[PDB]
Amino acid sequence: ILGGREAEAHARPYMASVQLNGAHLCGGVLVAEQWVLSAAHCLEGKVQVLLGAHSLSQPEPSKRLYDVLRAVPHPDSQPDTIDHDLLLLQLSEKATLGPAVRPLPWQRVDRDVAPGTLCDVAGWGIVNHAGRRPDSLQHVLLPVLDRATCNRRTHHDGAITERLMCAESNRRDSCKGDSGGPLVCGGVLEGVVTSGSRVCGNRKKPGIYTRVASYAAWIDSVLASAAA
Ligand SMILES: NCc1cccc(-c2cccc(C(=O)N[C@H]3CCCc4ccccc43)c2)c1
Repeated sequence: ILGGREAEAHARPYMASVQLNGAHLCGGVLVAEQWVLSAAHCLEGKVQVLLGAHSLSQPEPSKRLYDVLRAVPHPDSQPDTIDHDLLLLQLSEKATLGPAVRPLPWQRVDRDVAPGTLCDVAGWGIVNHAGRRPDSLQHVLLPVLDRATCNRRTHHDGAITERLMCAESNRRDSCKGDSGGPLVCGGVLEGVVTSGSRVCGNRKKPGIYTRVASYAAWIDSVLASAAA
């Protein structure tokens, strides 16, 4: 997260660190007891999910590391597009829920968030252009950018479909290692960070977030199959 501030420890109990070979790779969102939503591109080694965390390194009573039983990318995702960039991770077991570990309700009403609304995006991604990595979770409030603006040639040139939303990227933004994490509006998950342009913090290249409401059937069906 660029231009943000330290999160309150454990105040966003859905926040997950998706880890590869023991190192923070991408954010994720706990969406049910045994499932974390993240971004497919992140998994383009040993994948694990750290729940209950604030600091990546320091001892905390709620911190618990989970192995991943199955990684389920969206079936229409592809390495060369930004579309359908969602990933469902099934934990080795049901997470131990508590004040610090709780799923986040996600939006099922398929309607755009009003442009200009500030939504909250959190992560352990880089915090400056030098690539410095934070030990503790950061977050930032970003304004939703209207799709008609975001699709202009100078910005994302038509790539913002109805299943995507944009937020302003003027200095404040999501960045490397934030993909997969949440864009939360009014307390409900609206977006999942995707990497868009690799450029962060440049107003000319807004942040892109996958709209969860567009993917309700997929999430419901993956979870229902596993529950059979
Ligand atoms: N849209 C934003 C965003 C959101 C999620 C993931 C990323 C993302 C994912 C993978 C790598 C990179 C990357 O290395 N960016 C570098 C180089 C370009 C210019 C630039 C400017 C500022 C800071 C970093 C960088 C970024 C970017």
